[PDB]
Amino acid sequence: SEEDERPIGRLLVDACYSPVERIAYNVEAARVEQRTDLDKLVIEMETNGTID
DNA sequence: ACAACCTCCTTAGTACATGCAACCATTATCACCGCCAGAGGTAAAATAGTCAACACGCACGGTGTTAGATATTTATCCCTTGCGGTGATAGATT
Repeated sequence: SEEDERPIGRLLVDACYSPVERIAYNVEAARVEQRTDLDKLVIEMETNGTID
């Protein structure tokens, strides 16, 4: 699919299909107000709009 | 009249900062032994008592029966799963 007829002016790019700009990571205690020997994952993701 | 100066004299004033680990010995040296103190000993009687006797009298614990609880069994019920149909989201615009 890289050996098709591409005119002198048809520019070419990779599979750009997703606009996310950060994904982070932390770990601290859960909210679960009584079941409290247990942790939570945190990931602080960030984009450009298009999806929160 | 003293002044400091030439030389090697000796004296002696100091030697940066933070922290952790380890355990606490060596001496010899007559203390004599005489006296007597209150002061050690203990017999006999105060400050008072033991524990064995024969009584007294009670608590506790183990054997027995009873009680009822619990953990099992059974079976019911609901809350949940996963997929699906199609939801008004996300957010761009009005």
